[PDB]
Amino acid sequence: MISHRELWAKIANSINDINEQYLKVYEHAVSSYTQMYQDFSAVLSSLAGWVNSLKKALEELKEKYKDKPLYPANNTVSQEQANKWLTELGGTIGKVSQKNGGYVVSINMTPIDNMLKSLNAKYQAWNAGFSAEDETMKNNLQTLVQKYSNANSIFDNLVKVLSSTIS
Amino acid sequence: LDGDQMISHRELWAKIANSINDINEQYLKVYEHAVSSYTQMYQDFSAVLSSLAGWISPVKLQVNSLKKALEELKEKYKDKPLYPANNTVSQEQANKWLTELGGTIGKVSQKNGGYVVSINMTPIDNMLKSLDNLNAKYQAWNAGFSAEDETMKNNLQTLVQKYSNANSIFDNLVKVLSSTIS
Repeated sequence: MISHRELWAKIANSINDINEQYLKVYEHAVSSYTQMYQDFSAVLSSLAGWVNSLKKALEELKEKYKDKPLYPANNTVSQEQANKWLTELGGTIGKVSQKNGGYVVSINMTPIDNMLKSLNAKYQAWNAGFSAEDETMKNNLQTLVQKYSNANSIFDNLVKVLSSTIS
Repeated sequence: LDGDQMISHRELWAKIANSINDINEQYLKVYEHAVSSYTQMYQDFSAVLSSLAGWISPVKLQVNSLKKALEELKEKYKDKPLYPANNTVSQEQANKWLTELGGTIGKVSQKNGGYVVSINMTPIDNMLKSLDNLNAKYQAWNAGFSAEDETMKNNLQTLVQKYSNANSIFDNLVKVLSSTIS
């Protein structure tokens, strides 16, 4: 026989682990990215009443969150570890990059770098490509949010089904 | 009580096994159906969306083959509920599921004295209305016609989601029982 108490302790450890490794991770990714965009969203509001003052804030924000990783946070990680997550997030969301010897998942700056690389037929085309890279972020943010709101629901339901398993 | 009791590995599987059956029977056999139904109902509405593209010409349309086609879907899904697949259930339970589905998807309707979550047809009813209350008046009708169609495509994808999650839950349950032997 087993114990009946070692069991509850068993589920308790898993709950705490599922949260620290999975739940809390997603939250960071969302918060970080959500933060970055919540700032770029400013460069979009400022450039309204406005290629230097813009191209500046672009390289300035590109500096802020340039050292703000989605994973980890305060703590560093592995190579084959920053990849499985890179894929879990969506790949197009972050780009793994070595750090002080370790390896972390850094927010992909493909959009920003591309907008700066370009900083009627010259505007109607630029405001089309630049704004096309804006939605890419607006999207990557939503997908990440939905895929986070999923882990939450999944988690909650499994926890209930597990604690309800006894008794 | 007094205070911990003890089970045994085989007894352990029995527990996990029941949870899985209960969950499956009680949960995802419930979702798998609701999706199968709504998905079917929509595909049938998507079969008309193509036909409609043939009743538009200059721009006049055959509002007869239309509505008399919409009312043909209603009749087909008037006795097809999202839950329960068979028999009826308490009004308190039928409502509990109305929420789990999204609320805007189905409508709990009394049947035989009991209850059952019947797929909401109010959008189809919104089309039949506007379809009988008759490039400026057409832009409007179609505008509100493609709006209701967007209210169905949404209800599905969002229902298809909660289902995918129901699967994961089950999938995770299985891993536990499997990762318990060994």
